[PDB]
Amino acid sequence: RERTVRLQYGSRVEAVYVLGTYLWTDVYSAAPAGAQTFSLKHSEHVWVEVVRDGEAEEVATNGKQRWLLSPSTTLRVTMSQASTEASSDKVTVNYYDEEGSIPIDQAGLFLTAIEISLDVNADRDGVVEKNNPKKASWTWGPEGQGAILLVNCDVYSKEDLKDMSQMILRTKGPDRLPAGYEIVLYISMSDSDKVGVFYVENPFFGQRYIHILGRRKLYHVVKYTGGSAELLFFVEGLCFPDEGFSGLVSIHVSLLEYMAQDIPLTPIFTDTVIFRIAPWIMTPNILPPVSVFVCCMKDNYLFLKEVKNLVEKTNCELKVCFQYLNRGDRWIQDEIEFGYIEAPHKGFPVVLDSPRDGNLGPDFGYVTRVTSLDSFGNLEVSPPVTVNGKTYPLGRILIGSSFPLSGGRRMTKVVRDFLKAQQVQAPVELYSDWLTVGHVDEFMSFVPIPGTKKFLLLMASTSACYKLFREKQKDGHGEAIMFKGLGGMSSKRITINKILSNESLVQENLYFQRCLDWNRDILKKELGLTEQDIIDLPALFKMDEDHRARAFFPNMVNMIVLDKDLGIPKPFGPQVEEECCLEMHVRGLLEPLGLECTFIDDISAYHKFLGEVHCGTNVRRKPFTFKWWHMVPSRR
Amino acid sequence: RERTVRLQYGSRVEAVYVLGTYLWTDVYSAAPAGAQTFSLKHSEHVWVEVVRDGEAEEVATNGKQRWLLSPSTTLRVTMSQASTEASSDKVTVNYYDEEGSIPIDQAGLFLTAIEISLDVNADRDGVVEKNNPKKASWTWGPEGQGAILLVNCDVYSKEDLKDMSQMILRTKGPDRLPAGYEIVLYISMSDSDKVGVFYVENPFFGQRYIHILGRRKLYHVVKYTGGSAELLFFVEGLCFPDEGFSGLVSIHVSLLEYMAQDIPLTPIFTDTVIFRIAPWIMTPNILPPVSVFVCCMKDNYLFLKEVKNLVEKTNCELKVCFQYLNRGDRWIQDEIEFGYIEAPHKGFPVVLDSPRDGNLGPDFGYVTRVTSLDSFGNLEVSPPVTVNGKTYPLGRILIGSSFPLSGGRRMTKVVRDFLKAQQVQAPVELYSDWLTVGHVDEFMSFVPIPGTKKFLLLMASTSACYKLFREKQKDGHGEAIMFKGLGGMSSKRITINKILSNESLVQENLYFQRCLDWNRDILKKELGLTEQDIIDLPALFKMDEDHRARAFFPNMVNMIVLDKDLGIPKPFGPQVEEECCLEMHVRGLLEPLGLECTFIDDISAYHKFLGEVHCGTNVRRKPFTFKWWHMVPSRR
Ligand SMILES: [Ca+2]
Ligand SMILES: [Ca+2]
Ligand SMILES: [Ca+2]
Ligand SMILES: [Ca+2]
Repeated sequence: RERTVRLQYGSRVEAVYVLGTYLWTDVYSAAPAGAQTFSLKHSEHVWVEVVRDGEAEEVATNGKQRWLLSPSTTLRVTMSQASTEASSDKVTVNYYDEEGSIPIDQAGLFLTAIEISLDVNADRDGVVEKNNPKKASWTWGPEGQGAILLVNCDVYSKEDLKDMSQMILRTKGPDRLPAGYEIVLYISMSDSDKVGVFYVENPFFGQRYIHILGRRKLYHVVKYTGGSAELLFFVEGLCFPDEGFSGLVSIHVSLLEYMAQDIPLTPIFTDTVIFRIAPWIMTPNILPPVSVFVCCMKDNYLFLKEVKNLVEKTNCELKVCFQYLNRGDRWIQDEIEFGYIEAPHKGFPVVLDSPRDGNLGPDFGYVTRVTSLDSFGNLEVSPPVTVNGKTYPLGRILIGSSFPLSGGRRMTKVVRDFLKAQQVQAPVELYSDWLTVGHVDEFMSFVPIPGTKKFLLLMASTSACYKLFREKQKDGHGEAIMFKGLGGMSSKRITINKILSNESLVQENLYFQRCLDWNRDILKKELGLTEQDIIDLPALFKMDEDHRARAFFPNMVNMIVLDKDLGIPKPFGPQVEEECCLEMHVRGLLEPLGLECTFIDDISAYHKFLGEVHCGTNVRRKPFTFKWWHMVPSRR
Repeated sequence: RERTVRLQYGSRVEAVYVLGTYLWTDVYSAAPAGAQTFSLKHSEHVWVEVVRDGEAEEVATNGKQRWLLSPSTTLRVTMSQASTEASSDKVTVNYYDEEGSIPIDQAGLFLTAIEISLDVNADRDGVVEKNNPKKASWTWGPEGQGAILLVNCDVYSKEDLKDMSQMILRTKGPDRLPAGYEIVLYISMSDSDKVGVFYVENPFFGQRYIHILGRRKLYHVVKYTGGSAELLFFVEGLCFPDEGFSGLVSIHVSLLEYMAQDIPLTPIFTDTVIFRIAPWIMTPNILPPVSVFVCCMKDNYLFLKEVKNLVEKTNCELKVCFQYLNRGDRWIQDEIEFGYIEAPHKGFPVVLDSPRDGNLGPDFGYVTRVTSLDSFGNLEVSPPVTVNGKTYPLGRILIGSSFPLSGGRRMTKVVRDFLKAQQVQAPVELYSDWLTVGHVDEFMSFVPIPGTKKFLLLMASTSACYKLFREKQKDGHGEAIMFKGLGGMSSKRITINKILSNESLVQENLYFQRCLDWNRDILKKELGLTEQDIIDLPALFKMDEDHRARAFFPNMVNMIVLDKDLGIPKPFGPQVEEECCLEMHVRGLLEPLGLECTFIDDISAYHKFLGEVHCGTNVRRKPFTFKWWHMVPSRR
């Protein structure tokens, strides 16, 4: 970077030189009128070139060489090392008229060289490298660079800042800046609600870290210490990317020169680092489970025993939560979503919370904020996929919606915008609005195929249920009763025959199968799936006044997936030879693939099933091995 | 694109098939309970494959082949041509039990194949190609594709739509859609203020074009005509890219299926085209001049004669405007900016207008909308440059501002955001706030170097002026008077001596030279310029109470550039040997390069110069040869 510094007519100019730049110096303006030629001397650590009309020649420390004074003949001044107290760094120019060889005047330039660099870990190894050339930009991908910031999801201490990103101002120079200079760190007003920066202002009084840049604070004067010095700063993001915010923020340091009272200080030198705030990322069912969170009323005993029995088959831990006055029966599933953030140095799980009425341990970050489509039961994410050559290494988020011209329900714009702005999960809208409750988790899920890197999409299917019931009826099982053991269902005496003879229910369910198939098609298209990747599980629905579906028997597709082990809601289907024909059919689909099924009874405690489930579960999983910053998202 | 269509248990399914998709067909659900195997027949133009566990085999129109009924054995159905009235396109499946070879039941699929494609010119040759595979995306660069929309900068006629982009819905099929289908064109609520679409609703009553999509209209049912048909639509952009709007809009067509009253129609098929609205682009001084616009009071005769004499040296035309009650003296320069838009089919010049108090021919588009930094005298644009390997083929926009921590003036956020959002001119902020008026055009300009592809940056320089005056004084010209012929200046008797002896003015101008040099450095950095690319023109300023500069004599850098011919404000400098020493110095810098200087007197009519200019000029230029859509802007 070339910088303009002029000799001043009949006077000495003193200037700070910042390493990494060089000066072009006009010597012609300072020349007395009538002067013909000039000569120059310079000190040991200043390099001087005479540049005439583009041709540059190096000049010795003390020569007698003379050049013609011309506007197009200038100096180029370079220094390779910072000044110390033993430096006298200078360039002196003498001027001659046509008569004598004795100088008629002279103009000097006295320099103080310092190194100033604002450093960040832009190469993403967790360590702050010296002056990364790319630190002022942010690029995606394996070869991409630029520094990463975590949102802080919780006078300050040193230990409390462990989760933040380091930024170090490295300097080198003599004992003091020359008179009239100061060093200032600053951010834009716009970024002031995106970021915060801490540092110890008075280190001789302690380690106390104070907040010097952020809301209401746009600049901070930093104190210069001579010799080689580093000032350590810690930087936090205040918010995730969103509709109006790309995720990118900038921090600047400038050397400012005092001009005079009432006049602004001049930015002699400025160094800039850029940060991207790490996006919130969701974990699909194929990722290794860590903890299983469940919520149920205190007395649903079968549910708790059977869930505990399931988790004990695995290496997961169980966390049991009970119901709250301000939260729904399903709140652990509907009001909470487990996701994570990651920076090169650190990452942690981060929970999104949307309490029904408003307001899990210290290891978590917590992000807290309308129709039923706003619930997190309506939010899923696929395993990693490749679609038409385009890879989605973190998978794609799935959100239930209604047809564009339908005038039906849709997730709120704020949440939709938030998910889109994370960019790395490239969300897809499905059609959930044919369901009374309206959640994609009522009709679909994903399971890994054990012993491989592959996965299956599981889809609810009414056609599968009707085919099975018609077979069993043909086999002479038409009188087989459902809901055995639910006393509140008994007076209904629902059998396979009674179900198959109900004409309006048949038509309702043909319609719901169209709804499911429309989703099947979008899923195959947007996830790059074929029919080989999909298994259909029998389901059945009843229609409400709005022509929307609610489960006739518990939806088995919404299941706890812990690797090979699947907790599947107990369907209470018709009993053939003292086994539920629905459980037996599902085992026959899944077990040959190495998946182990355990049916979990969440409804017996209520004596009947009206289409609503009173328990919920959510699984916290390990993050992807693939680093998000290695992705190359499409330009938005 | 694969689409799910199921045979229905004991009944015929009728469906529309859209060319470019194919169907996967479950035959197993429709099978009676107890059925073992199936066989199939199909018509001539339907292709059928039996796909079992992934293995697909083609099946003849009438064979006797049987396959085992399995959930994993399905059909794949394909058609290569649209149905006509002579078509009977069908697939019939028969079912057998274990006993007989006579079918126990059958389920059919009756198809009507149509072609539906929403076509745009996505390959950017001005003609609408059939179904461009990339029409649903928009990519920059030489190899980039996707369609371009012009902002409309002005019942409808056919001729009035000449400036819009064409979009054609191409269909092929039999005389009518089967019962319960309709075709609908639609846009999102969000895009509804970005776009508008016209078309003739009732062609049998005339050619009258009506507005069917846009503000308040999100969808339009289009009438289906049989045979090969095209419906022609015209599309206009309503606004330029801006802070919240990328410039991209989408238009959809869907085939919708009627389900039943009270239930939404199902989107059977959807085709999407994307448009980018063309950005507003500025023209730098190197582009060929077309018209020169000037404004002055009616009686400034010297100004008009000399400007006319200048333009007559060129092939440009002169347009003379006079002053208005609602506009400043300089309004043609300050309140108006000439730029252009371009699409493959058409482009036109587009003027930005910001009248001082609020509110050029039919060939122009007109875009109409605070401190002096908001004026267009504060807006410039560089010739094409390459900086550190990064090319800016349309140059870069330059905007004057104040230092970040200064608390000084800045152009309004709205205008700044607008310029940034055009993206193709990648704007740069300079420092203009040291000037009372605060316009970059007071201190800098660009000129081509005749006979080459190169250009120069011209910078005002106070150091150049002082050097020249000190020489002339040394030569014995110290008593040479300025402002000769301005009667209102006479009593001041300003000479070279009086100027050079004024100590505070010397210090003020050293300070202003620092301000100019700070700009020089940013310009060199952001435009990739060296000292070889820059010429310094003498200037001089006086300081006001705010420590800001106003011209002491007319700023020569703000000049009319028509190729080799430069209209330069007459400086009224000191007379040496009956020539202005400022005019002679400037000729000596410029003329050797082939630039022809004509000095234009805009101040004599006022009898004195206080730092304000009462005339203005603006030049309309030919657009760049380089097409904007060929650029590859940095991802924002
Ligand atoms: Ca590093
Ligand atoms: Ca969820
Ligand atoms: Ca074309
Ligand atoms: Ca302008």
